Amino acid sequence: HMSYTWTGALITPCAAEESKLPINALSNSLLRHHNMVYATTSRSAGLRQKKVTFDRLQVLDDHYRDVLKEMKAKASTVKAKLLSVEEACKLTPPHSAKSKFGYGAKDVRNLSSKAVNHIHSVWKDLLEDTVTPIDTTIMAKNEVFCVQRKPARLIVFPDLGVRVCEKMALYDVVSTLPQVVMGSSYGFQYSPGQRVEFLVNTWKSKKNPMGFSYDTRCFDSTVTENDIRVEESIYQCCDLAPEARQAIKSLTERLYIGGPLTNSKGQNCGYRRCRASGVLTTSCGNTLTCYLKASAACRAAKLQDCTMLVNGDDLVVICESAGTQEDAASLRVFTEAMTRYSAPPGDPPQPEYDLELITSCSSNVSVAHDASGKRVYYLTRDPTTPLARAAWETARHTPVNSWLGNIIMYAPTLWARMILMTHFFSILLAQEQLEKALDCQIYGACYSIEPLDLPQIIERLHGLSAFSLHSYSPGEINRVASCLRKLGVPPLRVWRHRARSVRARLLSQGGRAATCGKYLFNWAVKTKLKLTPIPAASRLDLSGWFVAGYSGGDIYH
Ligand SMILES: COc1c(/C=C/c2ccc(NS(C)(=O)=O)cc2)cc(-c2ccn[nH]c2=O)cc1C(C)(C)C
Repeated sequence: HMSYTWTGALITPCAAEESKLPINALSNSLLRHHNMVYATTSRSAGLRQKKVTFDRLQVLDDHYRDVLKEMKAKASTVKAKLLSVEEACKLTPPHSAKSKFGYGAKDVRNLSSKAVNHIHSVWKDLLEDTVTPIDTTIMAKNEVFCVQRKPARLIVFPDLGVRVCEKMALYDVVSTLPQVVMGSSYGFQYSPGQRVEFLVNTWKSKKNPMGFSYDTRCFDSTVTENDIRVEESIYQCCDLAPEARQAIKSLTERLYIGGPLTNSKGQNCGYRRCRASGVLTTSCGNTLTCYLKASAACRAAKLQDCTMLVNGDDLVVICESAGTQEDAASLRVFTEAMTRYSAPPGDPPQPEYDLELITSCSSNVSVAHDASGKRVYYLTRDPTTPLARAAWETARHTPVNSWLGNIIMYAPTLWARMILMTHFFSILLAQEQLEKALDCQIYGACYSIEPLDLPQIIERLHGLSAFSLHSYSPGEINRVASCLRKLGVPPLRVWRHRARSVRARLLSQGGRAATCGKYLFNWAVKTKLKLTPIPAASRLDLSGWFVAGYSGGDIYH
């Protein structure tokens, strides 16, 4: 029951890859320890192949089937619709990988006759054949990190015509089913502010709270044929059109269960028998499976009043403590049950008794004060990876601007406000690119955002307090300051000095640029302005934001 079989053919790149941090005239103003930053390339794909390849054994008990029966009962209340070809076409990212059949993502988006005719033939083939394995491309992802080197992660995706078909059959399912099945435990329905609120309320709801995060080692490869057929049985509980039931059965049998792996040069690399990382159902499938195995493992471990918070393969559990030593034994039983379900741990879970010490989705809860001095909980993270990625993005244009996603999602943080905002607004001002729409990702979905709209977006997600937070925790300040020395980033005092200049430069431009100066950099001046709601913020169409997760799902809004 191997996750993969391999032929020995290499996982090949599509273009020239860089691993060393590119340097330009702006690099040193952000980060001096250049050797600390690197990008993963296809060159390390061979090491990843070794890591993701293993036998999976599954032992399914009554706790597993009990939880699954409960999930199916909630899934049976979902009604889902088929998207038209045109609706699914418009969800395609403009720079999505081109089809092998003579058309690209722009042809799909423009509803070109050639693209639409091929998509209709792919749809007809899904309905008429529910057996033939569908071809997939295997590629090494190019992602940036700080040292202490990770081998490249792999992406496995079917052809563009198939991806549009996945959307038609399952977009509405993967968008609506997880919240119905898991209720408040589904993490992707929350903005960062709502996530904090859920975590704090859950922690407060326990007499003696204990919490842990569970890290499954190589989650996609732990996903078995059983798991994928179980996911399909959940999707089939929905009230669906008969053509959608047939397409979902066909996509499960031909694509989701497994299939051949083809490199960028057209060679057969091998065969997958686990979760594909680049399909529409990756996020929803991972969330349902992680929640199912974890809920059953919570029952097997006799964990008391377990509240789960699940986002794909990321899991946080908050429960009632039975004292430190019993909690430690309980987590070892939880881990044993997860292992039997084919979800073994990477790092062993650690019980926590301070909400701020739990790391989930690479983040933790922290506290600052608003302008009235009131304590305000917000989400932050170690800024090492956002800063290494910001350094790369300082010298190279990339398809996804992590700096923009990080300013949006981490706007209340000390590090996103003082460093990311200051640095990228300085660069954009100098290039007169404040109005240029840039691509970023939020919960795996692609968005095209104009940096000039950042004050309005931040206000809608985090509220006006994101522009007034101060008196950050000693722990948070020290982690940020430690990260800056480690990477050779100028200290916060330099950033405050630079921000006064950036703020003045933005105010000089007037209009939307002045609003950026006013709201984003009010922290930098001694004579603070009283910030009031932005009228443009109410007009923002933030629908489609914080509904579901779409990592690897080829979704654009
Ligand atoms: C839910 O946690 C997040 C997440 C979580 C993302 C996430 C988590 C798990 C997975 N797993 S999978 C492959 O199986 O779908 C996939 C994506 C992402 C961001 C984020 C940061 C910057 N730019 N874009 C973003 O989406 C911020 C937060 C916080 C702030 C709410 C903690």
